[PDB]
Amino acid sequence: LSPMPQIAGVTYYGDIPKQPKRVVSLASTYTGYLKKLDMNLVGVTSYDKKNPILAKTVKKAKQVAATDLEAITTLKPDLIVVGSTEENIKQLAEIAPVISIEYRKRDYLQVLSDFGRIFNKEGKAKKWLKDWKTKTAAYEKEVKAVTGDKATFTIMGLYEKDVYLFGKDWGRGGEIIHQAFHYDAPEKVKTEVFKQGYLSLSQEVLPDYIGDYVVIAAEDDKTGSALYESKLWQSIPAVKKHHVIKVNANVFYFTDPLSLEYQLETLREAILSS
Ligand SMILES: O=C1CCC(=O)N(O)C/C=C/CCNC(=O)CCC(=O)N(O)CCCCCNC(=O)CCC(=O)N(O)CCCCCN1
Ligand SMILES: [Cl-]
Ligand SMILES: [Fe+3]
Repeated sequence: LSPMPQIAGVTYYGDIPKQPKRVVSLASTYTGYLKKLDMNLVGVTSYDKKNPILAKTVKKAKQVAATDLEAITTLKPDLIVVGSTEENIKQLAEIAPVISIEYRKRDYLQVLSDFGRIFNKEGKAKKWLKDWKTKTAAYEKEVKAVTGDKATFTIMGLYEKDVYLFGKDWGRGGEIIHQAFHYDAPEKVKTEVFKQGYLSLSQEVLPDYIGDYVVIAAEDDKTGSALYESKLWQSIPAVKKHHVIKVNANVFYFTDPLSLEYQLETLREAILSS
């Protein structure tokens, strides 16, 4: 049995195995963390399958939704990992031990060391975290030599017809930009976005929320066309200066180590080349 330590936002259902052999991940947030710790994933989510970086590592996993109870049963999990807003966690715990995680109670780094403790893989957690810290510290110096230490970044996302701003800890590059590289956001983003983590926003007020640089996640090229062509958008200084960094949401949605490795390199390159 896993020691099952008390962790903010972690709820255990049933007896978590010390060394799980057959894991179903129903929360894309965590899939890549489990992969980093070399857990055997036999089920993953549709978002995991559409993540081109993570998808390479879980080709053998079946795509399942939380509601696919018969499919999850057939996979014979000894562990299921879910997000706490899932509506059927009671049904899932009847199939196998479940770890339920409430988002953001622990930070993107702490989540790894937490799993390290649950699964007795502190060694792999520690190793990755040490190297992440070193690498991020070095890359921070490189990007800030180009942007200046006080350059502001805004994280944004396009989803269907809606526009969002994100904070330090809701994916879309925020973890890297705001935590790993310690970039400030514009005052209005700190004030209206950081607490909630995300904010749905009219395109008309975007100029007020963008300073030196903006990172934009979208699932494809076409989604933002109208925005980018618009007078208002092209009036934005950061836009006028080609300080816009367009990234692939299919990977940038994520906060896991595997996804972040790609995001780090991508953002380093985009900033250095600005
Ligand atoms: O967990 C993360 C980063 C934070 C995040 O987005 N989460 O959903 C974490 C769990 C949040 C608690 C549940 N809240 C909701 O499900 C409300 C909708 C939601 O997912 N949000 O992220 C809120 C703002 C975004 C709404 C637009 N939808 C998307 O961007 C789809 C990707 C989207 O937002 N997803 O959550 C699906 C893919 C996520 C890949 C892993 N990334
Ligand atoms: Cl990208
Ligand atoms: Fe989300």
